[PDB]
Amino acid sequence: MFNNEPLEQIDKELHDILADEEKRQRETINLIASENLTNGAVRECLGNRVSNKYSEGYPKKRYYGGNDFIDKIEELCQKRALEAFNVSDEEWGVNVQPLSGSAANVQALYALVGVKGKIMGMHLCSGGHLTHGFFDEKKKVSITSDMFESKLYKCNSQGYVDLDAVREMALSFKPKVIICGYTSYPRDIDYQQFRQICDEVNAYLFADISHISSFVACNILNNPFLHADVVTTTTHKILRGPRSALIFFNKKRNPGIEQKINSAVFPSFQGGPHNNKIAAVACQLKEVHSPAFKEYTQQVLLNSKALAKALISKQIDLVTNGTDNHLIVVDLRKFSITGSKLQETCNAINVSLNKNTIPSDVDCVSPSGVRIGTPAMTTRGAKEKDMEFIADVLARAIKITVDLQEQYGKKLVDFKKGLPGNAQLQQLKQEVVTWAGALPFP
Amino acid sequence: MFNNEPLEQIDKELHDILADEEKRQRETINLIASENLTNGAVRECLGNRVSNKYSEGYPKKRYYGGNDFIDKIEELCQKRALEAFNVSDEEWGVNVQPLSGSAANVQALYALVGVKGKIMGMHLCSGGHLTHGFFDEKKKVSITSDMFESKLYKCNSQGYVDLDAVREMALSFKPKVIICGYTSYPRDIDYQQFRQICDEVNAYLFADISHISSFVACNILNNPFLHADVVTTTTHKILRGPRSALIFFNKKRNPGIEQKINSAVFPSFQGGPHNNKIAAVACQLKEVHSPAFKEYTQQVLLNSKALAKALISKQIDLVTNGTDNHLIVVDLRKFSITGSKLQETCNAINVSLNKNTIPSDVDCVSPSGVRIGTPAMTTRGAKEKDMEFIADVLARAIKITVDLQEQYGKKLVDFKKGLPGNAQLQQLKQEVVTWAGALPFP
Ligand SMILES: COCc1ccc(-c2cc(C#N)cc([C@@]3(C(C)C)C(C#N)=C(N)Oc4n[nH]c(C)c43)c2)s1
Ligand SMILES: COCc1ccc(-c2cc(C#N)cc([C@@]3(C(C)C)C(C#N)=C(N)Oc4n[nH]c(C)c43)c2)s1
Ligand SMILES: Cc1ncc(COP(=O)(O)O)c(CNCC(=O)O)c1O
Ligand SMILES: Cc1ncc(COP(=O)(O)O)c(CNCC(=O)O)c1O
Ligand SMILES: [Cl-]
Repeated sequence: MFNNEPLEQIDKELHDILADEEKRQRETINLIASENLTNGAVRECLGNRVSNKYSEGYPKKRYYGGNDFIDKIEELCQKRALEAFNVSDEEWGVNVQPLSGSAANVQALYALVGVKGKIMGMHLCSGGHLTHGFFDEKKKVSITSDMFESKLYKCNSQGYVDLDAVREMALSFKPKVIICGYTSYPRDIDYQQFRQICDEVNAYLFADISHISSFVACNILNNPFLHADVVTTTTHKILRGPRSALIFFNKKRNPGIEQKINSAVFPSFQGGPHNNKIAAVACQLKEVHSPAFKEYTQQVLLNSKALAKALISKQIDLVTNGTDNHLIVVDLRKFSITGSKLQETCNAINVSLNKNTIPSDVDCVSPSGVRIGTPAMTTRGAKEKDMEFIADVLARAIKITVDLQEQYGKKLVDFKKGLPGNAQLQQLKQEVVTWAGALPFP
Repeated sequence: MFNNEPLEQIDKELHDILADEEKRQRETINLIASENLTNGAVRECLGNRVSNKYSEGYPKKRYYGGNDFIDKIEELCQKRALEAFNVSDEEWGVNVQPLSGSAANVQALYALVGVKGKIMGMHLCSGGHLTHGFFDEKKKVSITSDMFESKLYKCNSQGYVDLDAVREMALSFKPKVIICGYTSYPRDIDYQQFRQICDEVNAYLFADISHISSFVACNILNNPFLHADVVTTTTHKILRGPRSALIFFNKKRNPGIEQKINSAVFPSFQGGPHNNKIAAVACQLKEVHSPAFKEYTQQVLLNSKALAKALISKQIDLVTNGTDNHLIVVDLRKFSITGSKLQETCNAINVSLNKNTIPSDVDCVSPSGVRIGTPAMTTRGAKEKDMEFIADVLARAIKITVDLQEQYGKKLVDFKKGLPGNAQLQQLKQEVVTWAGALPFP
C-alpha cells in the first residue's frame, strides 16, 4: 500500500532541483575547507533500508527485537574507527552514534562536565568552533556557552595559538575541560603542551579533529591520541565519509569514561541511532586505513602548500603566512574588501568558498578574510600544477571585487547589483566551468 | 583520486550484513509502533549528493557560497510541511533542520524556557518520551531533566491521562511548558483541555505528535494545531519519511517565536544541516498530502482496531482495553511473564516488537508489557482479516513463553537457553516467514 515509482516520476519538481544541484557541483571549483565528495559506496549505504530500524541502546543491549544484523553493523564501525586511528580497543573506546559534529561535541562535553560545568575553548574569530563554548557580549550564541560556563582564548596578532594565554587563563578560570582542534586554523597543534596545561589544573584534554582527521589517521600531522582524554571528529570533511560524528575516549587514562560518554549520547541526548549513517561511516573507515587514502591525504597537503605558495607569489596575504594542513585563510585587508563580497563574487563564477574572520576582526558579519581548502579538489584529481590556476582565478575574483566596489560602493546590496551580466565574471565562470566540468566526479 | 567500485565490490563484508538485514526485514512481522518502510524515492534522496553541501544558516542567509539549489530544497520542504498539516504560512512556521526527534524536542524546549527552565511531561512508565523531562530517583536520565527542571505526570491505573493531576501539578509547579503527545499512548489527546491548563498558568503548550503525525495531518484524530504553541514530530514513524524531525511554531499566538526556534536549532545546537534528510522529508510530505496516503492512514487505524479486537477475543488484556490509533499495549500480568521474555521469543519467530511498561510497573529493565503497532504491516498491504493471524501468532508466542519459563526459569539468561532449536518456535517462525516473505516490500 505504497507508491514505488522512482524519484523522477514520483516527484519531478524535487528531482529537477537535485539534478540542478548535481550539475552546479560538477561545475564548481569547490574550495570549502569542510566539504568533500562521497563515493557511490557511501551513498549506497545512506540510501539503504538499514535506516528502517529503531535500535535504541547499544549492541547486545537494545530496546527492540530484530537488531541482530544492526549489532554487527554497529560493532564493525567501532572496530574500523579504532583501527583507522591506530588505537588499541583495549585502551580507547568509541561511540559511533552522534548524528553530527555539533551533537557529538555537546554530548562529550556534558559527559565530562555536566550542566553549569566549566569549559575552555578557542574563540570563533580566532578559528574555534561554535561548539567550543562560543558567545559574544550580547548573547550566549552556542548552547556550549549556556549549559556550560565557558571562557575563550584568542590567538595572537600573528594568528597562532598563544599557549601562554591558554595557561594564564586555565590557572585563573580552573576549567574541567580545555578544547583544542579547530574549524579554521591553518596550523598544527602542540597537543603535548595542551596536556601539560590540563594536568596542572586537573582538566580533561579535548581534541576536536574534524578538520584534520585524515592527517591524524595517516600519521601526517600531530597525533592527539597520544595525549588526549577525548577525541571528536566529524566524518563528512577531510575523512570523506557521510555526515556523522565520532567520540573517542581514553579508557586507560579515565576508568568509567566509557559509560559516561555512552550514557551522554544515549539516553541523555539522542534516541534512535541513524543506522544508514553508521553503515556509511563503516564503509569509509575501511578506505581510511588503506595506503591509497594516505596518498590522497598527502596530495591534500601537497595541494594546500602549493596553493599557499602561488597565492603568496601573487601578493595575497595569508594568516600565519602559510599552512600546515588542508586550509588557508586569506587576509583581504590590503585590498580594502570584505570576505562577504568575495564570497558573492566567487559564487557568481562557480567558486565555492566562505567568508572567515581574521585575528584583527571585530565583525562576525563583515569579516576581512575568506577560508579555502583543498580536500574536495584533491578528491577530484587536482594536483600542485592545478593550484596556480585556482590561485589565478581567486586573484582575478579579488580584482573584479575591487572594481565592483569602486563602481557600486561599499554596501553589500549595492555591490551585488554589479554581478549579473558583468563581462569579466561571465568570462571567468565559463573559464571555471570548462576546467571543473572535465574533472573526475564521484 | 577516489574509489568508484560499487558497495558489493568495495566492501563485501558490509554488503553481506546489509543484504542479511534486507532479508530479515522482508521476512519479519514488524509490530514496532515507531517503525515504517520508506519507498525508493525517499531512499534516492537520502542517497543524493545534496549531502555534500555545507549550508549553515537559513535559505538566503547562508554562511557559504553555492547554496542556490539548497535554498530551493529547504523552502519547498517548509512549504510542503505547512501544507501537509493544513496550516497557513502566515500563522504557522516550521524548522526542517532538526536531525531527529530527540534533538528537535531539546531544541524546541530550550527556545521556550532556556537553561534551568521549568517543563512538564508525561512519565516514561506512563507512555511519555525520554525528551519529556524524564528522570529516575537515582539519575537525571534525560538532559531534559537536567538542563531543565522537570516534573512528571502519571496516568491513572486505567492508563488514561489524568487531567486533574495535570492541573494540580501545573498550579503548584508553575512550569513554562507542558508537553502532551506521546511515545506509547494508545489513546487520543484532549489538546483543548491542555490549552485551558496552560492558559491558567501562563505555560506554553507543546504537542509532540511523532507517533500520531499522519492521523493529525489526514484529520482522522484531534488536531493539536488548533491549540498548541509548538508542534514537534519525527518523520520516520507513521509519516513514513526518513529519520528527521520538524518543529512547528504558532507565530500568531507568539510573535518573535520564529527567531527563538530558528536560533535554537542554529546556531545554539546544530551546525551544518543534513540536506539529504531535507530532500527526503520534502519528497514524503508531497505524498502525505495526497488522498491516497489518507487511505493508508485509515488502514492503519482499521488494522489497529481489528488487532485490538482479535487480541481481546483471545483473552489478552490491553491497556485502556483498546486503541484510538496505530498502537496497542498488551498487559502480560495474567500470564506471569515479562515483556523482555516476550521480546526474545518474538525475535526468535521473526516478530519484531518491544517491551513496554504498564501503569502498575515500577521496573524499567523488566516491564509487564509489549507495545505493538500497525503502520509497517499496513504499509506492506496487510488488512483487517490479516490481523487475526498476527493476533494468533502473538497468542502462540505468549503460550510458548509460559512453557519456556516453566522449564528453564524466571531468570532472563536461563530463559534464552530454551529458544534455539525449539520445535514449536521453528514451526512458528516458518509460518511467519512464509506469509511475511510474500508481502509487498518497498
Ligand atoms: C548569529 O551568531 C553569530 C555567529 C554565528 C556564526 C558565525 C560565523 C561567522 C563567520 C563569518 N564571517 C564565520 C563563521 C565560521 C566559518 C567557518 C563559516 C567560523 C569562522 N570564521 C568559525 N571559526 O567557526 C564556525 N562554525 N560555524 C560557522 C558557520 C563558522 C561563523 S557568527
Ligand atoms: C537508562 O535507564 C532508564 C531508561 C532508558 C530507556 C528506558 C526504557 C525502558 C523501556 C522498557 N521496558 C521502554 C522504553 C520506551 C519504549 C518505546 C522502548 C518507552 C516505554 N515504555 C517509552 N515510554 O519511551 C521511550 N523512549 N525511548 C525508549 C527506548 C522508550 C524506555 S528506561
Ligand atoms: C572543528 C569542528 N567541529 C564540529 C563541527 C560541527 O559539525 P556539524 O556541522 O556536522 O555539526 C564543525 C563544522 N565546521 C564548519 C566548517 O568548517 O565549515 C567544525 O569545524
Ligand atoms: C513521542 C516521541 N518523540 C520523540 C522521539 C525521538 O525520536 P528520535 O529517536 O528520532 O530521536 C520518539 C522516539 N520513539 C521511540 C519509539 O516509540 O520507539 C517518540 O516516540
Ligand atoms: Cl542521513
